[PDB]
Amino acid sequence: MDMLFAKTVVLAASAVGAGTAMIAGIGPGVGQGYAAGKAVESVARQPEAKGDIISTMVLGQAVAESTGIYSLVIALILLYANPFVGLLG
Amino acid sequence: MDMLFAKTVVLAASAVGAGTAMIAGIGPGVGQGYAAGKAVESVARQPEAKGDIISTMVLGQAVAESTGIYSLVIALILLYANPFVGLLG
Amino acid sequence: MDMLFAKTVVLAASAVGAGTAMIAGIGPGVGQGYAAGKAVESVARQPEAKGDIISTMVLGQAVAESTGIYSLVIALILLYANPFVGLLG
Amino acid sequence: MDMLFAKTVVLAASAVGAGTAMIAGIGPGVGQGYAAGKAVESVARQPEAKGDIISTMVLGQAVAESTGIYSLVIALILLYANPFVGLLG
Amino acid sequence: MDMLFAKTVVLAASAVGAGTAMIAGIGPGVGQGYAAGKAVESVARQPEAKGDIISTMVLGQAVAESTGIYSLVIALILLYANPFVGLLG
Amino acid sequence: MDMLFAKTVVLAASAVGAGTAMIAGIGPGVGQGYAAGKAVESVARQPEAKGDIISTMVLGQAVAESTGIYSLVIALILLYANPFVGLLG
Amino acid sequence: MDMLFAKTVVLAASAVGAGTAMIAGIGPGVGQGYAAGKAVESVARQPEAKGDIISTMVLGQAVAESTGIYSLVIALILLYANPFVGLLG
Amino acid sequence: MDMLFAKTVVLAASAVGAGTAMIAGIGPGVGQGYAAGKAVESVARQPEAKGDIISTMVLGQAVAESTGIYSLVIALILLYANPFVGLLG
Amino acid sequence: MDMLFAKTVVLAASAVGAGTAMIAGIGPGVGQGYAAGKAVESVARQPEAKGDIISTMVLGQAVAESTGIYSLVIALILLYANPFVGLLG
Amino acid sequence: MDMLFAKTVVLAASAVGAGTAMIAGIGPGVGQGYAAGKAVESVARQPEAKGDIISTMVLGQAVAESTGIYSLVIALILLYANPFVGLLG
Amino acid sequence: MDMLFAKTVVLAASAVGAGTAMIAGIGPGVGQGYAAGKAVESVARQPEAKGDIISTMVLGQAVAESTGIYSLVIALILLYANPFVGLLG
Ligand SMILES: CCCCCCCCCO
Ligand SMILES: CCCCCCCCCO
Ligand SMILES: CCCCCCCCCO
Ligand SMILES: CCCCCCCCCO
Ligand SMILES: CCCCCCCCCO
Ligand SMILES: CCCCCCCCCO
Ligand SMILES: CCCCCCCCCO
Ligand SMILES: CCCCCCCCCO
Ligand SMILES: CCCCCCCCCO
Ligand SMILES: CCCCCCCCCO
Ligand SMILES: CCCCCCCCCO
Ligand code: NA
Ligand code: NA
Ligand code: NA
Ligand code: NA
Ligand code: NA
Ligand code: NA
Ligand code: NA
Ligand code: NA
Ligand code: NA
Ligand code: NA
Ligand code: NA
Repeated sequence: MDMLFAKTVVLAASAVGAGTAMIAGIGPGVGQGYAAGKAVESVARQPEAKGDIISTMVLGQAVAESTGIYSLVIALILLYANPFVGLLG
Repeated sequence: MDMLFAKTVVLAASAVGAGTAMIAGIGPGVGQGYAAGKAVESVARQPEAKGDIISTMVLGQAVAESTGIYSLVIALILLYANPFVGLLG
Repeated sequence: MDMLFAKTVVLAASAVGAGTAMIAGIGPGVGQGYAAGKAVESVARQPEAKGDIISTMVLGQAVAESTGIYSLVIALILLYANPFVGLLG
Repeated sequence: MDMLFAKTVVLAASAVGAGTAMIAGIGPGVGQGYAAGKAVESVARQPEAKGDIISTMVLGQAVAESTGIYSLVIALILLYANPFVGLLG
Repeated sequence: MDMLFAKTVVLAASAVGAGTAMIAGIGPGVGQGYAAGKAVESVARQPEAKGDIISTMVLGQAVAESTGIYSLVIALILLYANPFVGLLG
Repeated sequence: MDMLFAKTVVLAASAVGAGTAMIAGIGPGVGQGYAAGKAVESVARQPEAKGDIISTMVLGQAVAESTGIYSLVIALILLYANPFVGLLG
Repeated sequence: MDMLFAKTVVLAASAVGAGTAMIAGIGPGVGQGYAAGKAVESVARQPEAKGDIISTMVLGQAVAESTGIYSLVIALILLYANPFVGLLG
Repeated sequence: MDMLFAKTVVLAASAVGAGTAMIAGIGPGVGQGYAAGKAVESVARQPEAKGDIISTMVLGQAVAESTGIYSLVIALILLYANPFVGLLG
Repeated sequence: MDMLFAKTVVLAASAVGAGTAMIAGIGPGVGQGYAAGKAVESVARQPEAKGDIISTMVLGQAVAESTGIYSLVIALILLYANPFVGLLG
Repeated sequence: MDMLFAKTVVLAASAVGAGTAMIAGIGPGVGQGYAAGKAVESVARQPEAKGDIISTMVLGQAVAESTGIYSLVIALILLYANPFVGLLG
Repeated sequence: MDMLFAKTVVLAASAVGAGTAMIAGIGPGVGQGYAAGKAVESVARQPEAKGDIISTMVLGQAVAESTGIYSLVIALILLYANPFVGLLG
């Protein structure tokens, strides 16, 4: 095998892998949406607690965001800092 | 392998990868719909809090939108700013 | 590889990619249905709040529609404004 | 590659893509069913609001139907107005 | 490529595409079951509203059935009125 | 290509397609289970309404069964009345 | 193609198809579990209605079992009464 | 094709098929967990009905277990009583 | 085909099959977490029923664990007691 | 086939298999998050039961963690103690 | 097979495997979002228990984070400490 062929299938597999990793984004979208719903329900019934409601929503949502970020990082490594091309040959 | 062949499989893999990434869009759809439902339930029962209900719904939904945007960005990079073609040869 | 072969696998991959992106449509379907259910429950309870109920339902649903639209746009780019065929050769 | 071979894999890919896009139909099925359940619960407890209940159910369901329609349109384009065969050669 | 080979892979891809489209049937199954459950709960508590309960259940369920039908139609087109075989050659 | 080869890949694709279509069976299982749960909860509270509860459960479940039947029909067509083998040659 | 090769790929495809069909088993598992939960909750509050609770649970669960059985039947046909081997040559 | 090659792909497909069938195990896991949760909630509130609660939980869970068992049986047939190897020739 | 080639694809397929079977682990994770949540809610309200709450949680969870174990067993058979290698030639 | 080729496809299949097994991680994430939500709701309402709430949350979550661990173990066996390479030849 | 070819398919398989493992991220996103929702609802109703609410939310979420981390670790091993390349030859 020549080097152009080797890079070609390793990068092609990286494109597939990166796209697949992003499927994780489903999670934070569902979970954070739920938290948003509860915040909406709570500010209506407790206008006074708006400060706590929104800061608590944002903290909890930030935690729920993390695996979305992990997948994004894995995809950006595969696209822009690919660790396989350097191991070839 | 010649350069046309190399670009061909790297770009083909990119098309698949980009479409696969967009599957993440399921998430924000579900979550934001839920938040919308709670907003509807809350403005009915408390017309007096319409301002807070809608601003809270939009803030929380915007957070839930983020992984949908990440996947969109990954797909648009693969289609219009593909980082693999330049690494070839 | 000749140019006809190159276009053939890039476009074939684009057909698969476009179909795959549309899977995101599951999300808005679920979420918006939920918002619709809450709107139904609310207009039964408070017929006078019908204006706010329906305008709030539509606003929240529109937000939940966005990732469905993103996938539609990605699929239409792949079918009718394909960015790969021009990069070939 | 000859033209018959090129059309063959582009169309075969289109058949797979079209079937895959239809997976989105899961969404509206779930969401609209939920809305239906809420309408059933509401007309039982408020026979008087039947008109508003059913018109609100239909409006909200119609919105939830849209990504099902998008996938149907993408599938019908791939089967009956295929945009790839004309780009070949 | 000869015509028998071309028809063979286009039809094989159509078989896969048709089966894949039918995955959408999950949706109406879930949603309509939910509507059924609410109808059961409502006739028990409101025997007097049985007429409205059942007519409303059927209307709402019919709407939720549609994407199941779309997928069935796409599958039957691929099996019995295949649009690709005629484009070959 | 000879005729035995053509039948072989068309039928193999049909086996995969048929199995894939049956995935829809998830739907009715979930939805009808829910309706069953509501029927159980309702006969316990209101033993008198047992007739209406069970007839309403069966009607609603039957509707939810339909996409499971559609998939079964598509799979049985592919196995026992395959429409592709006759189109070959 | 010789007959041994033809049987080999048709049966291999059948093995994959049969395993894939069994994925439907997810559905009845979820739905029937739910019905079981409601039966547990109901016999605790209303020990008297135990007879109706359990007979209603079993009836509704049996209905929810059906698509599980359909997939099982499709898989057993593919394994023990395979309809493709006889169509070959 | 020689007999060793034929057995090789039929068995390889069987390994994939068996693994795929086990995906059904998701279902009973979800459903039975739900039933367990309801049993916990019920014995806390009704220590007196512990006998009925646990016997009802086990009966209902057993029913929900069945499609998990079906998939297990299909996988064990493919691994230890494979019906395809004997049909080869 | 030589024996090394035959073992290679049968074992490779076994690796894929074993990984696929483990997907079932999703189920017990969801269901048992639910039971855990109900146990938490119940010991808070009813500290005196702690004994029954925890023993009931563990029994019900153990049942929900079973399909997780089945998949583990299938995966360990494929890795450490593979039944296909011995059937080859 | 030479030994390098045999190890190559067996290990490549192992990488795919290991990645696939990790999909089970979805389950514990969902379930344990639910248990966490109930613990939060319970300590707010019953600060005095904090000890029991947290110990019960951890016990129940640990049980829900198990299939996540099983998949991790299968993946680490495939990566670091691969049982297939030794069976080759 | 030469060493460049062996490394190429083992690494390509590793890219796919790593992306697939990240699909687990869905789980913690859903579950932690739910816990966040409950924390929002609880601080609104009970501002004085803010300390316990947030510390309990973070503890429970951390537990739910673990399988997200496991998948991340498996993906980073495959990308930056790949255990297969060293086993080759
Ligand atoms: C998932 C990896 C895709 C790589 C395909 C390479 C095909 C090259 C054929 O010569
Ligand atoms: C899924 C990755 C698509 C790569 C297609 C490459 C096919 C080239 C065959 O010559
Ligand atoms: C998965 C993307 C489609 C792959 C197209 C390859 C067809 C060309 C085979 O020579
Ligand atoms: C996923 C679309 C399949 C396209 C495969 C075409 C293969 C042609 C074989 O000559
Ligand atoms: C789903 C598409 C199947 C295509 C099978 C092509 C077989 C090529 C054999 O020459
Ligand atoms: C995925 C659909 C089955 C493809 C059957 C192709 C078998 C032909 C190999 O020569
Ligand atoms: C799902 C497709 C299984 C059929 C594989 C055919 C293998 C033949 C290789 O020559
Ligand atoms: C799904 C299992 C298919 C096994 C394909 C065997 C390929 C052998 C190539 O000569
Ligand atoms: C599903 C397991 C794939 C097995 C691939 C065998 C390919 C051997 C190449 O000579
Ligand atoms: C999914 C299993 C990966 C097997 C890849 C083996 C490729 C060998 C072709 O030269
Ligand atoms: C998913 C693993 C992809 C297989 C990489 C090897 C195929 C390209 C070399 O022919
Ligand atoms: Na997180
Ligand atoms: Na987000
Ligand atoms: Na959106
Ligand atoms: Na919509
Ligand atoms: Na519809
Ligand atoms: Na139906
Ligand atoms: Na059924
Ligand atoms: Na069952
Ligand atoms: Na079980
Ligand atoms: Na467990
Ligand atoms: Na965890």
